[PDB]
Amino acid sequence: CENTISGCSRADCLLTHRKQGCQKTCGLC
Repeated sequence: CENTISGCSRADCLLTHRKQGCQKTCGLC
């Protein structure tokens, strides 16, 4: 699994409307 978008940031893990795109940077998967 990986993020489906680029420009991911660890601050994007604080967003639940961007963690879907950046799940790898969120640590969801």
